[PDB]
Amino acid sequence: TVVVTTIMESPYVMYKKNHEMFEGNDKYEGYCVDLASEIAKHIGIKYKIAIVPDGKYGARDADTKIWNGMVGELVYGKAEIAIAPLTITLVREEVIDFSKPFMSLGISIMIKKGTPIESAEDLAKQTEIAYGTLDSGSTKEFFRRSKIAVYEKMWTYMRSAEPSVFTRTTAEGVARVRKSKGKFAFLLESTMNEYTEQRKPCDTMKVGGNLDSKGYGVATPKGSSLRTPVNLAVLKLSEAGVLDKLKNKWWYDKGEC
Amino acid sequence: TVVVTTIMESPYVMYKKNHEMFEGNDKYEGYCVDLASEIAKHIGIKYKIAIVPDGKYGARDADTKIWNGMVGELVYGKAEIAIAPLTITLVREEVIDFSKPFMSLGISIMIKKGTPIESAEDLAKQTEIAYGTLDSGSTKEFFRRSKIAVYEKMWTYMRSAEPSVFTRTTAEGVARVRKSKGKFAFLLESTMNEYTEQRKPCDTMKVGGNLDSKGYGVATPKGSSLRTPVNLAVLKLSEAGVLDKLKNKWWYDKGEC
Ligand SMILES: N[C@@H](CCC(=O)O)C(=O)O
Ligand SMILES: N[C@@H](CCC(=O)O)C(=O)O
Repeated sequence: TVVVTTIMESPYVMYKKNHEMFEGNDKYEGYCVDLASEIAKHIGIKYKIAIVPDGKYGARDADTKIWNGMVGELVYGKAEIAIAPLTITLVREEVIDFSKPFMSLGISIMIKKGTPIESAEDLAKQTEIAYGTLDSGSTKEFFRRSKIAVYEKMWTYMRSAEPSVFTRTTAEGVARVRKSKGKFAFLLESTMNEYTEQRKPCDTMKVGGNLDSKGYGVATPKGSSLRTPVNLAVLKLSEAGVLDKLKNKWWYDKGEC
Repeated sequence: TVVVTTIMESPYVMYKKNHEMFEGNDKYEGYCVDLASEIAKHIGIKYKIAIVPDGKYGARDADTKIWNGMVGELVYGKAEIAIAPLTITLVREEVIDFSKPFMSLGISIMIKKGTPIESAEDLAKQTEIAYGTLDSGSTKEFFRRSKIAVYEKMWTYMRSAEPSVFTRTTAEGVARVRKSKGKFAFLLESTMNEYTEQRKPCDTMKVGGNLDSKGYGVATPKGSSLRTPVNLAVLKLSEAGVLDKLKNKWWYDKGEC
């Protein structure tokens, strides 16, 4: 039985209603739950969903050199596959493998409706509206590593902001936007942004274009015999239109706005 | 010296003005010429651009089973890398390797301006306006393999249309749209469509959403020592913003409409 690391992140992996009465995999639902079932069926594996203990995507500590999050679970042999909105990045590709993308996305801006912001440049040239991002993820790294003036300016502000503008979870970031009367904006992936825009109370909005262009991949540890089967499975699911059906199912068919 | 297979396709690879006075690689310009230069610089190779002799992207003949086009050049060892708008597909992944995507795209519809068509459904529901696609590529295979009702209907029409609606080159398809007074539409990748929309005589238009979501990758033959270096170089260029800069350079900075 293959251990699948994943993360509680709507609408990828969520608790069922009355999840406490279900056992194992049956506790959970969502895009990545369905994707896990689809891949497992295609490659012929039994699997067990294990929610990442630390609740993180995956970053490397500069001192200890230790990987945390889902990336860590793969690197240290605690999971055999990651099926999650895990961004394909250079630093991760050096330690784990990724399938070709199952979803395409870019970093984006979430505002409380009515906030006078439509671009990164708009955020960077002002201080009346605070902004932040998820901790320990690819978005934070994007800003830390950027050599583009506008993003450098945003990083310089965010890294020194007090109280901290980096959140433990996406939901925390969203909640912060919603309660801050337009005075906090959140930098997050277009996928999560567009999902939240269709959820009650319908008070948030994606503004401007995406900051970058990238993808999520299904990840495996180096040397895994699952690498090629997984890659081919993702491509088959893409070409068969199943990935499109799954996105429509979890984003738009269930839309509330 | 690494042999780089590529294809004459605007704005990826084009002849310089007065190409005839230049030698070797310096005869060419375009997005993929710049990409090859960037990749070679990162991985430390010398290279020679070789335009694919048959002028095809690459398909497997059902009878003889032989790969043609750029895919063929790699499979039979006539080239060491493909740097071109080559779509990452399942059937190709079975015979060659691809980097993670350097460009994201989907199939789209090109019309002559004023054509009463806004969607694939619009095309499938009528017979007055003919429509087709490129030979030996991923768009043709998309329609052949689709089980989506609308696309099945389009395939059934296109495969048996007289005169032929399939073209040998993208340029042929585009010329046919421009010359056919609204009575021909062309199915091609969003990237090519968007480029053409910004070129004189500014008489074409992309209509409707993309039919799928996929990527172009830099391709290498199985067992190539260049596989990993190429993959990391593409991700490095992505993360540094170079891919975005090159798209802007070749699509929009050079817009004519
Ligand atoms: N998908 C991101 C997490 C979300 C974010 O950083 O915006 C990652 O893999 O790290
Ligand atoms: N990029 C496609 C060719 C263009 C098309 O098929 O529309 C391929 O690699 O086959």
